[PDB]
Amino acid sequence: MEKAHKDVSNLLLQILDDGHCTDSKGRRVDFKNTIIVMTSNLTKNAVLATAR
Amino acid sequence: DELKAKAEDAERRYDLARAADIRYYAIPDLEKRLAQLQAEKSQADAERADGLLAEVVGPDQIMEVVSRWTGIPVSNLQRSEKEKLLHMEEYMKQHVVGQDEAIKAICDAIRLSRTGLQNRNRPLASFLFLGPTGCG
Amino acid sequence: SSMQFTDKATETLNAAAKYAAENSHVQLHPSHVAVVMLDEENSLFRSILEKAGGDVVSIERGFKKIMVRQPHSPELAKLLHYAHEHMKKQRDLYIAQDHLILALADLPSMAQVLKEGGVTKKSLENAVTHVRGAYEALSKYCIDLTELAASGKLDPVIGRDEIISRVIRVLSRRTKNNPCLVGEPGVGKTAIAEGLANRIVKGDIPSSLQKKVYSLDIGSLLAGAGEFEERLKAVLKELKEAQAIVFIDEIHTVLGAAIDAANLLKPMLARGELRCIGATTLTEYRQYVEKDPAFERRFQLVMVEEPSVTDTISILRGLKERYETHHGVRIADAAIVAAAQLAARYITQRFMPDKAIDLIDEACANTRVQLDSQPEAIDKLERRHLQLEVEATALEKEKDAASKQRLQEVRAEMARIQEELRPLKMKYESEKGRLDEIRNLSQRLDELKAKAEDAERRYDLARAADIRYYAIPDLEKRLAQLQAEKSQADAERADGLLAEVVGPDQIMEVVSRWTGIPVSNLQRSEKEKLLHMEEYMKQHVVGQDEAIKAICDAIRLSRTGLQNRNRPLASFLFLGPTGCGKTLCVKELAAFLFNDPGAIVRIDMSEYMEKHAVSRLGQLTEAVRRRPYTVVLFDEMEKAHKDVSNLLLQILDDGHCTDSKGRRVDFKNTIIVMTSNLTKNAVLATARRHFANEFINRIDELIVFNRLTPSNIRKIVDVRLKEVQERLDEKQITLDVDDKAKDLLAQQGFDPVYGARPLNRLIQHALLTQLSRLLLDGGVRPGEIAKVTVDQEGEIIVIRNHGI
Amino acid sequence: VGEPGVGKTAIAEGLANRIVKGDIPSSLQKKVYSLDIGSLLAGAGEFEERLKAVLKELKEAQAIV
Amino acid sequence: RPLNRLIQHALLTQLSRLLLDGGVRPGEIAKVTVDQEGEIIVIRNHGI
Ligand SMILES: Nc1ncnc2c1ncn2[C@@H]1O[C@H](COP(=O)(O)OP(=O)(O)O)[C@@H](O)[C@H]1O
Ligand SMILES: Nc1ncnc2c1ncn2[C@@H]1O[C@H](COP(=O)(O)OP(=O)(O)O)[C@@H](O)[C@H]1O
Ligand SMILES: Nc1ncnc2c1ncn2[C@@H]1O[C@H](COP(=O)(O)OP(=O)(O)O)[C@@H](O)[C@H]1O
Ligand SMILES: Nc1ncnc2c1ncn2[C@@H]1O[C@H](COP(=O)(O)OP(=O)(O)O)[C@@H](O)[C@H]1O
Repeated sequence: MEKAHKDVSNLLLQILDDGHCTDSKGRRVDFKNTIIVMTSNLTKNAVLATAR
Repeated sequence: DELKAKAEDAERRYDLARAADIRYYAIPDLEKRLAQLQAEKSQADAERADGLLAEVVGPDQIMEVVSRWTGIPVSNLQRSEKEKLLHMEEYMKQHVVGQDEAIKAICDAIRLSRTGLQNRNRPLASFLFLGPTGCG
Repeated sequence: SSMQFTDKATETLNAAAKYAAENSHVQLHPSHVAVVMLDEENSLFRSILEKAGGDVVSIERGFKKIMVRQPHSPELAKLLHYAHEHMKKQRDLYIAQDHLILALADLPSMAQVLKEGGVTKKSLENAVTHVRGAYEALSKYCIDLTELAASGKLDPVIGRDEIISRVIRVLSRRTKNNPCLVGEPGVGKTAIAEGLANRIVKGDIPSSLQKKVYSLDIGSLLAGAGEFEERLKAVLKELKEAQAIVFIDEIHTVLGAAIDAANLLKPMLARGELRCIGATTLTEYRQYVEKDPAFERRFQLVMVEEPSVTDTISILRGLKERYETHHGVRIADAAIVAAAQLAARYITQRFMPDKAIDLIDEACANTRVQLDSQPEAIDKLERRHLQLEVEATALEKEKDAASKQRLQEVRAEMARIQEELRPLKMKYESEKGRLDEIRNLSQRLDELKAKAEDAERRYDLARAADIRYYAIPDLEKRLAQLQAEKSQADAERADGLLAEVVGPDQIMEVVSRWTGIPVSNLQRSEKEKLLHMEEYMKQHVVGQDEAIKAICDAIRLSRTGLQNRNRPLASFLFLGPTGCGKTLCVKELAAFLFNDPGAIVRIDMSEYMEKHAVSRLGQLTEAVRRRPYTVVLFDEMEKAHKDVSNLLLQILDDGHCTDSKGRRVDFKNTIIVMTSNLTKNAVLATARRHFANEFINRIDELIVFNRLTPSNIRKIVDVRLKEVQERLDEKQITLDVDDKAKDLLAQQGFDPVYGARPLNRLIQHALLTQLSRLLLDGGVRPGEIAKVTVDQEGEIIVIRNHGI
Repeated sequence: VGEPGVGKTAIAEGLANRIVKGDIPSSLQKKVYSLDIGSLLAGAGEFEERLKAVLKELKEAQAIV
Repeated sequence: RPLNRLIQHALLTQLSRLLLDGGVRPGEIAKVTVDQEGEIIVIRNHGI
């Protein structure tokens, strides 16, 4: 989750706030039971400061 | 079940005297007899030390069909919810050995959003795996 | 049975009697029908006879000699009887001009002239086969608006006096005599032409205009096949010889295109032999009218502006009686004003008055179900009595020692419910036939008012004299008596007072359902919100005492009337370091003034920094049109170029932005907030140098944030821990924190070099972490007051009382 | 509005149970009818004559479909 | 430039507060004088 622009970054922000995304067909899938995990690569104090 | 289906037609066919005989006499009499036979049958299960079982449809019967279609045994589904989150940090350390400070932080965000300490508008947990790869 | 004749076939016998009246005649002979058909433009009686041969001149001269020998004719009665008997014989095709040929061939008096002229009887069979395969076409393919307007079957038009009067001036001109109601799908376009037809019968139109109004149906002309040319040319021919104005709904779909249909309307509108009234959308108006220079020469731009909140109230007063008849309810006067004010401040689906009528239709329909299907206040007592009555009867038939004791407890609770259910059940049975009678007595009076007005307008003072003077005055006493006895009986039940009269509380229920805003937030007026605004912001945002007062000083000056209507609500420019209260202050603004935290759009400058994305500020223009009361947040304003600030200059100066589709979005009631991370005197002068000298002067308040003081840290932990206890009130768990634990977390999380972000993370990784640990093993049980104090080694720990 | 599988046929079937019972307002009684498209195409303009007769019977009787 | 902001942050600020609670009724004459402290204040003409 680092090889993309800013289109998919702003779409995933509303999931962590409202809890559901706006579907193109017209649905509101509630993400209250779906965990969100990511994988990237950006002692341990200087590593997390790069991804910020 | 026959009197239950016939009682629905009484409220539609405009029958006040007919509905007063089913919704006030047929239902109570048919429910007391069914509940009486269930209590007398359960008393004979302990007087023989091997009574007729395999009749109470519950967690032991619903989980058996799912276990055959998927593959996960029934013993992995009959566990309590309040007991799985306590031993969750100890089960992940069996195969993954080396990240003693990372596995403990995983259960900190899951056990907090399931006890009312987190807003319901947010998902379960939000993680961000960083650092070099190959750790797990 | 009954026969059905078209308007063209009906006027055929009338036109034949007019020609015979000048030649001194007392009866109408069927031979006069063939004479009228031979004097029309592109008639069908001549082309059909040409295929079979014969001599039409010998037949035409033979029919003219029969009418001279004449002294309802007895021979005409046989023609009307044959049209009714042979109306169920052949196959398809109704009645028209070609079907009347076979009716004249069956008459013995007309068959002798045909046989002696040329075309015999056998030639008429093969002649009508090859040709096979308001007037005539104005009845099935068109709908006359003046007919439904004079018959009392049209909704009143109130509030369009400034638009209808302008269309009359356009039709009276020599050139550009084709009005086009250019507007939007929601401001009203078809109802505008409805009021013009009302002034035609009354006589309010000038003498220069005497035409009619015909609604051209687009879907009716496309019924079937190829064969579209025979249906379109028939409508234009009937409108030329009759001189009438046709109305075309959505002209962008029929004029400008699959099957070519706009080519038949260009020569008619150019020679002045046709007058059309357009009503399309401005979006498609610039692609079908302004594109062709020949269309602009005949069409005139007529703008349709959406009415304000003052005219919308008068619009609902006209359609108030229409809903009081169908719904059978009483609409109060206070619900009309509140409907026009709540239709543009919370929900927005169309425009005025379209977005205001649905609130009255939905509110009046909710009372229909809540009264005939037993109200909730009455059904609640019946459901509780049904569960106790079925249980008491089961214990009476069972003789047991434990059944007699349980029956006494059920009977004690059954007598209390039955004491209050009988006065409500017996009253509901009497009000069932009385409330349904009001709707039955109102729908009949509505139809009598329509038939009474139709007779007075069609010169018939013999039928309407028994309706307005007898059928109506004798029925208003019974309808008013049932409405007075019903309102008095509702007060005796002490419940369901707002279940039959649509009032202010009834309109707020529909708005609260179509969004999610609680009812308690709807009753709060706009005047009381500006008074208790400073006390609400201090409860969530502390430390910035000089910034909260500056926000209210820029909003109160725009609502009273001390500033011109050329700027939005309040333009802000937040500065200071990060983590000082730039994002939380924006979220708290919409939760009090807008009553919608989710209505805050976020347009980041990470993707709109390029010059190609400047025109999409458009995506931002279209987004704010759907939701008027929105919060536009400008994050990372320091990274924006000069093209962004130049586009927002016309918004704060003219009050609106130039839309790409020619629309106009109102930017008067829209807040303008920004976010930037640029002692306090040199910080403010830095932001004024990067931007232009004019953009910084237009901004009202220039709030400059500062770092958090150590004295305000103690207040942060007092209001942050309160939200944790509020989320645990559902489990009956009281969270109490002593003064010792409130001072340890305040001296460790103090980090002014970054903001208040590491502040709450230290509490969650210590206080909130160990609190959820005891909620799974058996430490803290739902129903015990928890205690959090400081231990002996200095660590936030939760005091437990139960083991594992 | 819904995907073919969420339950749309039972909505019209459950509404007919409340019509005969009396849960609907007596001032405006409706009747539920099922317009099957398979029986209308059993002949052959046959479809234009069979469908027009069904819609006429619903306007003079005040009922849904 | 500071003159346009001084008349709004002193004379127009206290004037808008009286128009929201009941200080200046529509139909009276507003009087703005200088008090003994030294600040442009808006004197109301209505009881609290
Ligand atoms: N404790 C372990 N024992 C054995 N294999 C492991 C262990 N931890 C990680 N691995 C292996 O290392 C690999 C890491 O793959 P990874 O880089 O995560 O793939 P991706 O980049 O597609 O997510 C896995 O395929 C896994 O098999
Ligand atoms: N003066 C008025 N009084 C009552 N209703 C009006 C008035 N003006 C417009 N309307 C309503 O606005 C609606 C406009 O409908 P129409 O022009 O067909 O499409 P659109 O809703 O897209 O404009 C009409 O249904 C009418 O009831
Ligand atoms: N006045 C305040 N008192 C206590 N906490 C605050 C205050 N203002 C902001 N916060 C905290 O700051 C967080 C939001 O920070 P944010 O405004 O996004 O920082 P930035 O302005 O750097 O973007 C919130 O979680 C809130 O708890
Ligand atoms: N009494 C009922 N209770 C619950 N679900 C029902 C009931 N009656 C019908 N359904 C559901 O409605 C669905 C109807 O399916 P079907 O008629 O095939 O297509 P559609 O879902 O489009 O109507 C069924 O899948 C069934 O599960």
